[PDB]
Amino acid sequence: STGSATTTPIDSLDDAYITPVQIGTPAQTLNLDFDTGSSDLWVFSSETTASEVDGQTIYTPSKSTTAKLLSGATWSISYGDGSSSSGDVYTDTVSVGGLTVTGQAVESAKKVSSSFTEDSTIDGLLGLAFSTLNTVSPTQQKTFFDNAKASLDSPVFTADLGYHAPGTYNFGFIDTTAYTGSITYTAVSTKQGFWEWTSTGYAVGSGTFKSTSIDGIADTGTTLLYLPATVVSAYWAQVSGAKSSSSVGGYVFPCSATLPSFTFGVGSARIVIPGDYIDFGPISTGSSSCFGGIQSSAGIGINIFGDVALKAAFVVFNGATTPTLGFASK
Repeated sequence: STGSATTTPIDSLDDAYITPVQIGTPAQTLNLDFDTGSSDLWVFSSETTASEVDGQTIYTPSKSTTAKLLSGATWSISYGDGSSSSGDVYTDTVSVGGLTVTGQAVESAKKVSSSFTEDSTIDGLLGLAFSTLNTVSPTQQKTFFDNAKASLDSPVFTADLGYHAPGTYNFGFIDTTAYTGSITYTAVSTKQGFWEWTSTGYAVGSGTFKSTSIDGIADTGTTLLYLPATVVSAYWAQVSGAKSSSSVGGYVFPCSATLPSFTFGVGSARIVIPGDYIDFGPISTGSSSCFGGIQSSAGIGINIFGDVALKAAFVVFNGATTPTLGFASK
C-alpha cells in the first residue's frame, strides 16, 4: 500500500504545515501537524476543555462506530517551545492520503496549552518520530507510520514541504519526479527517539563550505533551523544590521535586507536554503525589524533541522530495519 497527502502552510510565513487526516467511521477529517520530532497522534476532541477550543475541528469518538476507548490509557506531552497537551486514548481507523491504519491510537486531548488554543488552524499533531517517544501510559503506543510500515510497498515516508506553497507527504514510495539529481542517504541514530543525523557542514551565501560535523534532528514539527551559536553567528554576520535580541528571543534583521542563502551538507551533497526562506517577517505588526529563520540551538540542547531546512529538500525518512535519512534537491 501507499498514501499521498498534500500538506499546506497554515499562514503566509510557513509557521507550520497541516495535512488532512481521516479519523473514524464515518470519517472525521482533521488537519494535523505532521511532526517527525514527536511520536503522539493527538487531536482536539469532544473531550477538550471547552475554553481551550477556539476554532479547531474536533474529533468526537462517540460518533465513530470504530472508536474504542483504550481503557486506562492516558497521555501527556510537553514540547520544546513549552507548549503541552494531555488526555485519554481511543483506538480508531486513521487514513492519510488513501493509506489506512486500523486500531491506531488516537490521543484525545482533555487539556491543551494556550499556544494550541490560539492556533485555530491546527486540529492536532501526528507524530512521525520513533515510537519509543510515545507518551501513552501505561502501554506505550505506536505511531501511524510504525503501524502502517509492514503494509507499505516500501517502509518509508517522504516529506516535500513547500516554500509559501503546498507540498506533499508520501507513504510507502519515493516519487522520483519530485526531486532533482540523486537522493543522498545518511546514517540515523534512533538512540534519542529522533531522526537524528550528522550534517557534514555548511556555507553562508557564496562563501566557502566549512567541513564540520553537526549532529541534529530532522524535525518537520519545528518551524526554524536551530544550529550551534558559532554557525548562526557566521550566518547573521553577513546581514547588515542583524543582531541577537534577548528581548525578541533571537536574531532579528532589518526587513529591508536581502538575505544570503545557507547551505548544509548531507554527506558529499549540498542542500541550499535560499535567503528568502530565512525571512520570518516583522517581529510585530508594522515593525521594520524581521525575525530570522536561522537561530541558535544553544540552550535547546539539540540542533534542529526544522522546516526552514527541510523545505529546501526532498526528504526520505527510511524506516528500514536500520533507519536512514535521504535528502535531494528539488
